[PDB]
Amino acid sequence: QFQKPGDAIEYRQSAFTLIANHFGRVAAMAQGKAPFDAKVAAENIALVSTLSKLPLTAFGPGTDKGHGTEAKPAVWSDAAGFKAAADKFAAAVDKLDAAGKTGDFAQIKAAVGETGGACKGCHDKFKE
Amino acid sequence: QFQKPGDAIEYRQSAFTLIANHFGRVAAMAQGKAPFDAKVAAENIALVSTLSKLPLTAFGPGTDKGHGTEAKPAVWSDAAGFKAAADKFAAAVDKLDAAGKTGDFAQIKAAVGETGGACKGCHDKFK
Ligand code: HEC
Ligand code: HEC
Repeated sequence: QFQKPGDAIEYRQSAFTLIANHFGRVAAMAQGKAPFDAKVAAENIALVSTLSKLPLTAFGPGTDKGHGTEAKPAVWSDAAGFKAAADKFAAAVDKLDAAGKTGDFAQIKAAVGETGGACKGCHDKFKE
Repeated sequence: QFQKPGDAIEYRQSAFTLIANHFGRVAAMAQGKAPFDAKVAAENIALVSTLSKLPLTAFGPGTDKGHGTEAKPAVWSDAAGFKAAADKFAAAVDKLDAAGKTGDFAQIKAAVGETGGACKGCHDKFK
């Protein structure tokens, strides 16, 4: 529930910020930049999964301008494309969740690559 | 985690924004502004509980700059005070979490009050 458009914009931005931080902690392990700790990786993946379900709920009508938004007009004019990019992300996060459950480093690394590609694919089309 | 101190600031601000939104949904039910739905209340309480564990991890040394911030210097120069305020909040959130699991309206409402008091108590001294 968002009382003004500014509230939706600040909410989605906030959720993306937290997603990026926790995802990046997992990515650092996967990329061989930090030691691997499966329990910590799982905890951060679980947070990414919970958070991933939030921002894309906050792109309602009239939330396209102001408040520092970087959402492109295509988010609303190509709503089906935006939903497809969101569904691609959700599917990738499902794989990341599965990987966190198994603890399998190779499966985590694969899911990190796939998930990262879903972030970039949506940004390329929908984010300034 | 935080590469730059600005990353900590943006992180804690972001967590607080999400906490306020989801807590506000529970509060609206406690105040009788929205019909009570124990399942939905429990979902929002669960999110508040998860999120509540995040922002207070992002007030490390040197994070009074690197991005715009409303954190008062006392966060760092009255660290015991800030910790007491954080612990009061965590205790209240613990009760909120328990209340969400019972689905008892009265227990949720009481924990909403205690939790909101903890938000305000910290802000009065530190924001
Ligand atoms: C579309 C389906 C997206 C997916 C998948 C991801 N992001 Fe994104 N992001 C998207 C938009 C339209 C915006 C702009 C939001 C606005 O209104 O301004 C963003 C923004 C971000 C940000 C910036 C937050 C800020 O500066 O306040 C970050 C850090 C970010 N996104 C990260 C991110 C990551 C790591 C993702 C995958 C794990 C990801 N996003 C997915 C659209 C979409
Ligand atoms: C101290 C122990 C705090 C408790 C408990 C709560 N908050 Fe707070 N909050 C605190 C600080 C020091 C700041 C400033 C952070 C900064 O670096 O700027 C905040 C900020 C907020 C915000 C604003 C976020 C923004 O505009 O980007 C909100 C919406 C907020 N806090 C809400 C909030 C709620 C609802 C709380 C209880 C459920 C709560 N905070 C607790 C310190 C503390």
